[PDB]
Amino acid sequence: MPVITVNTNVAEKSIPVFFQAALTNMMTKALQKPKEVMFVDLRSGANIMMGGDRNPCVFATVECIGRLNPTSNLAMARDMEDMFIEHLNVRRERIVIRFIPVPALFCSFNGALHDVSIERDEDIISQAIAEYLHHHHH
Amino acid sequence: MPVITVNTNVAEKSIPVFFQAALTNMMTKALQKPKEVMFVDLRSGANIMMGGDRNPCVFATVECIGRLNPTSNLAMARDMEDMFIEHLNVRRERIVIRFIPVPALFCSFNGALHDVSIERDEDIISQAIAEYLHHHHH
Amino acid sequence: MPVITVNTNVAEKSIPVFFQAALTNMMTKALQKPKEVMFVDLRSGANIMMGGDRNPCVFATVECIGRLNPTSNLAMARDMEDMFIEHLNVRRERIVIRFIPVPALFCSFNGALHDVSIERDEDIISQAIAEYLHHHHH
Ligand SMILES: [Cl-]
Repeated sequence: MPVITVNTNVAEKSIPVFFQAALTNMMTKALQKPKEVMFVDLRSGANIMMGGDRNPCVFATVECIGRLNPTSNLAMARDMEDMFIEHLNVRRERIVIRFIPVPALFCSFNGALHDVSIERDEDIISQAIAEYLHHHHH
Repeated sequence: MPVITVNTNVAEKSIPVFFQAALTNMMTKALQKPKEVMFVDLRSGANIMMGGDRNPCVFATVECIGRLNPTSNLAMARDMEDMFIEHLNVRRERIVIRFIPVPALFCSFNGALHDVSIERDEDIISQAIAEYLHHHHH
Repeated sequence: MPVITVNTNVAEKSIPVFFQAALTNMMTKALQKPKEVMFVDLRSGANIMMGGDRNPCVFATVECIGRLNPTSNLAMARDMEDMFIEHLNVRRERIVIRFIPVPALFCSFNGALHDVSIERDEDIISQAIAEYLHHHHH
């Protein structure tokens, strides 16, 4: 699924040419999905304002089929936040990320819908079961 | 309701001047709603990347009050996809469309909310019943 | 939470320099949240078309943690609408606002998630109870 969208007022000319590629590789591992279907939409130098002022501020969204829940959400947000403060030089008291759960049958990749089984993170549970066996009875 | 949003890295200068009007008329019929309330937001030459590369790639969204479900979703996605490959010259293994169901009482067109009855596709069922009668007992 | 996003084809050069600050202060009071965490993303001179024509048209979204419901939604929409007609010189039969309810544990502000209690508007009920007592038994 994944679609990481970053709206910031930070001007593109102040953005490391390798930011979208770093974020791409970070969220590919984070959401445990193929790198081939990971979008990163940078909206740099956006006419965005937060709190009525115009400092380094960011509003990011993560669209994902499954993977998203309170425990993982917070983890990802922290990582995205840390990656914004250091590379976009924003703040952390000026960053809001919204995680958007996407129904599998409401999302069309390559002339087909998604598997509802992945929306229920069933591929991870089955990995959980696999790794269990290995180092719980070889 | 309808709001078709297309984020592509394809430069506006390579976009048929009649693309937004074609897509507009396609999705007006598809979602069975007035053409007057159909938005098409083209975000051409967007700083969007998919898979860490920068080929012809697309992330479209369809915001609709009702109409949206697994069977119609897939149909629309296919049509939108076909309309992107030929007019935006993207790919099909580089297109992801997200269908977003919109609550009728969470969407304000012209100083009023929407009818919850349309969110439940009750105008189509009633059309279904009408056409039934016609060619099932004149 | 709040994130007010305005996509209009109205050119930035025709937008009062104080529009985003007016809308910011309006929706800060409306959604009863700190002004510090209110985003306004203006997408002026957007390649957006509605009805297949290119008049003054607007598609706004309100992302909020709680606050949003049929009675308040309509109120806000009316106010936003009135603020678009007069300052963006759009129409009112050319404005659609979508209110998006945001799960508190699916939204990360400043290295933490949001309080689920605010998503249930429990801070307002408690204010309701407080003010009740005052002018119902001093
Ligand atoms: Cl959404």
